[PDB]
Amino acid sequence: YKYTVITGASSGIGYEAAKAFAKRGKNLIIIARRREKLEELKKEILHYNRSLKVIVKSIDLSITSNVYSLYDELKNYNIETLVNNAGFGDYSKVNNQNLEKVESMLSLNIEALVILSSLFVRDYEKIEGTQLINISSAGGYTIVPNAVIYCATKFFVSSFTEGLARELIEAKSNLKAKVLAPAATETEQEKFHKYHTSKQMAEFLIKLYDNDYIVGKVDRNSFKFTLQNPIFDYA
Amino acid sequence: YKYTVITGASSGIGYEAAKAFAKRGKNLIIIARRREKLEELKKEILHYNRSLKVIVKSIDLSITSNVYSLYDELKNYNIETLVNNAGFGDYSKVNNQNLEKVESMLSLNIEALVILSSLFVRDYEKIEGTQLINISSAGGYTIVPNAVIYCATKFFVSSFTEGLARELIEAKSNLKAKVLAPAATETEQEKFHKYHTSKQMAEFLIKLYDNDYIVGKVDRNSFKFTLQNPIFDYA
Ligand SMILES: NC(=O)c1ccc[n+]([C@@H]2O[C@H](COP(=O)([O-])OP(=O)(O)OC[C@H]3O[C@@H](n4cnc5c(N)ncnc54)[C@H](OP(=O)(O)O)[C@@H]3O)[C@@H](O)[C@H]2O)c1
Ligand SMILES: NC(=O)c1ccc[n+]([C@@H]2O[C@H](COP(=O)([O-])OP(=O)(O)OC[C@H]3O[C@@H](n4cnc5c(N)ncnc54)[C@H](OP(=O)(O)O)[C@@H]3O)[C@@H](O)[C@H]2O)c1
Repeated sequence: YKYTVITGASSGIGYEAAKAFAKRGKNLIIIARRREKLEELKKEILHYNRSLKVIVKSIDLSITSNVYSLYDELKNYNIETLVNNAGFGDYSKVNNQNLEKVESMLSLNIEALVILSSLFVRDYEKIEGTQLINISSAGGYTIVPNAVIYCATKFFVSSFTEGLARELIEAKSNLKAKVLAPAATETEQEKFHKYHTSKQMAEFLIKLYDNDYIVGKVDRNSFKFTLQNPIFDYA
Repeated sequence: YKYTVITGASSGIGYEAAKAFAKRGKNLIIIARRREKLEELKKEILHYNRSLKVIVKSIDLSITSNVYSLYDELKNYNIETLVNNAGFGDYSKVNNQNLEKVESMLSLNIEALVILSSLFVRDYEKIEGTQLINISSAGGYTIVPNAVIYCATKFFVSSFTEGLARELIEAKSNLKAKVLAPAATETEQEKFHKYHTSKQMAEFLIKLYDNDYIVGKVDRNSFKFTLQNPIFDYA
């Protein structure tokens, strides 16, 4: 059996992504801190399709050692798709920002994502049908006032993922890497401002998965979702 | 007594930057792991100008708690300029990259720089004459094959620093933030390929310090150094 691994599966995009992959008949490994929420999701998925396998892994990915330990626990499973979706944003002027929150953004949005991505590439680069999908942000391509550090973490995610995707293509690897860049969603007034629901964003994630473009990005102004080629300059 | 604080001062750009600021009459706080190298630099500086105050701080900035401990010690001094120059690079394909090296790159190139930058902004944003200079890379604006993770760390540094610089301007803060983006230097056959020496880069750093532009960048193709406005898209 093959598995789709989703971090940040207890709420938001990751929760709806788990449901979307389940509707496609995928076995799932769902990871987040809130164990009860993950168990709730598992029950919903199995009530929908009793034949699926769903593995719950409650773990804090902001601790480096937990990232490596999670990956080693996953070695007993054939991973078809890894979605690095867990992440955190904190909006503030830099001068009075809570630096412990900053540390969290760095550990989760950058470190956990790059380590899990790199371990997955190491082991699965040559395996047919594999996909790595990293969740960035439209703010990983445009700096947004009051989100300077958060945006910088997403510039990391976008540039890392584009670079890796192009490296894999140049190497003729079987594994593909792709980046999803949501704009405003319900997890961030609603009467006057455009946003996507988490369910809509999971649908866009499936579209990215199903197509052969590296970038799936929501324009921050028009809210149109577009599949497109890498955005950043490349040597 | 005011001080210019330079991380990564034991060799390379930071070493030459220390000498350049000493020639401008600045007292210095010089930081790196190799205490003996910092002590040698101090002796070279005082041979030139015996009246300068030069404080040696040997510390490993890849350890989070050390970054905060260092900043606490720096509270004993009036900091005029902070230069976040300590950094390193590792060139590899992702699939076989040393992840210990990756962790160190993340900790030093991103975490130490963002923490020290943010603490400095908190305390000095309203203090006339202060400057924060972060050392990125031309690879923080162009992704370079075989340097995917390194480039992503520098995309972080560039986007963080541009965002912060614009935030300070919008807030009418006295503190200025700027980013230096070197291309190839001697720290990275030779007779066919252009590069800047560390001394030349330190001269470009002084030019950035002296002028009214946020970005000082070496074009990867022409090796021309240009002072310019922020490069990344901004909302
Ligand atoms: N405009 C934007 O930039 C934008 C908008 C929407 C989404 N996004 C991105 O999309 C991703 C999903 O976000 P979302 O909107 O769905 O928000 P969300 O509802 O807050 O989901 C975040 C997920 O990550 C989990 N997680 C958080 N911290 C964790 C930790 N230390 N260890 C393990 N898991 C952790 C959270 O669950 P637990 O608390 O149970 O651990 C949750 O399942 C994120 O990368 C976010 O940055 C970006
Ligand atoms: N084209 C490019 O991308 C490019 C080219 C050149 C330079 N740069 C950037 O310029 C900066 C300076 O680099 P450089 O060329 O001058 O290289 P370098 O000669 O290797 O200098 C690096 C400095 O950082 C120090 N340092 C390294 N690790 C440290 C740690 N854990 N804790 C504290 N200090 C540490 C090193 O001294 P110790 O070993 O004594 O700690 C040294 O003083 C870096 O940010 C680098 O990324 C970029």
